[PDB]
Amino acid sequence: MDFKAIAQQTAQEVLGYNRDTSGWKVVKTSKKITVSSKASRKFHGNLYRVEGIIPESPAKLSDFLYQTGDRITWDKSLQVYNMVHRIDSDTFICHTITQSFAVGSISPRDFIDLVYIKRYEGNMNIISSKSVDFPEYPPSSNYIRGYNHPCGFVCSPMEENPAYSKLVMFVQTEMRGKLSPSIIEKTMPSNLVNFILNAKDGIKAHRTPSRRGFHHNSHS
Repeated sequence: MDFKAIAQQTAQEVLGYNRDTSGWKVVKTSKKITVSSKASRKFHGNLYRVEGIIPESPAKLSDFLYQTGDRITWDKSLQVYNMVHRIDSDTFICHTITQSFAVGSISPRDFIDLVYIKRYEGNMNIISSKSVDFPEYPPSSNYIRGYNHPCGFVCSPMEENPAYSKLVMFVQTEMRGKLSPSIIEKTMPSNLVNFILNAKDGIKAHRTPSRRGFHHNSHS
């Protein structure tokens, strides 16, 4: 193992932050979501963890953000997914073109996150993700391989398990491009809620007959 080694650890590392709730500060809350800024550690900044309960089963949650089959199709900040080098059946690497731009101070990014999908028995169905510097894909200046250090995306069965699920995501992005403190204050908090919005909308895109607005071919 190799990709698994770091990711398999990174799963419980990012999840390790789901169970490490302190030393941070909510930067962004609405009425069901909670972005809390702590520390990136793998970057001279801070990490952002968003937390929202989506009234659905963690199954449909892990059904929408799964990989390349609708994730980027019905989303708002997603563009293109390319399955670069999958290590096993639960350890992938994503070439994800993202639209994570704060209106104008940011250009679209290329996310090469090595991603490990883990199901903690009725506890969490997380996809971990590490912006991994693997040779199967080099980015460009038009698309900046976003350095999303060992982050992830955990979906936790709540007390109402199939009825309500705990969507919690962490990211300690490097923003190695030309952004300023206040841009990043916009880029991370607003993107995490938006990853939950994709969840709110993608979940009902899956659940509700809201496929009448079929945006892009889900499976091409």
